[PDB]
Amino acid sequence: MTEYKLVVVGAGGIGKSALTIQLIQNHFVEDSYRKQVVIDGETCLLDILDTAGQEEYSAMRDQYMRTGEGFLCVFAINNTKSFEDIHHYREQIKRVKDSEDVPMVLVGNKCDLPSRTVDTKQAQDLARSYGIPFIETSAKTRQGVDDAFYTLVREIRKHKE
Ligand SMILES: Nc1nc2c(ncn2[C@@H]2O[C@H](COP(=O)(O)OP(=O)(O)O)[C@@H](O)[C@H]2O)c(=O)[nH]1
Repeated sequence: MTEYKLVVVGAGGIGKSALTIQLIQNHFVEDSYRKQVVIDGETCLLDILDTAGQEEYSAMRDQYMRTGEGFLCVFAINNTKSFEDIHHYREQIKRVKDSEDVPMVLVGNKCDLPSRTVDTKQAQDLARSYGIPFIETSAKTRQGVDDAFYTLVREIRKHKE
């Protein structure tokens, strides 16, 4: 069965770990988290890299990102800076994968909160500009979490063929 190495990138404190845990362990409270799932009727293995890789010095951080086959570009809907930083994380991913068409999904996390400084339309527009999907998620309530990772797998599959 096919394995998909997935990388979750974005500003600190936005729920990248919480999203991964919600997907793997189904609750909200070393190198990788692995989980077998059925996507589009096909059994596959998700290999989600631990985000501690984002703490590495630059050369080793590039190596960690070069390893991913698809990327969740995550921001939090109550964190303007994290949304601004999407641009900078997408440019880093393109540089390290040496490609302008990397499988990616834009994820707006913490949609359970009332404090929303980044509007849905802002994010939808950005994802349209990039030509990638946009998913709203809450790692707390689990809204959209499966949808986010499954959509990324579907994007990888289309990229292959
Ligand atoms: N309300 C809410 N809090 C969240 C959500 N996801 C993460 N958090 C909280 O945001 C903080 C940062 O989460 P964390 O997973 O460490 O972020 P990371 O630094 O991007 O890995 C923690 O206090 C989480 O409980 C979410 O969807 N909703």
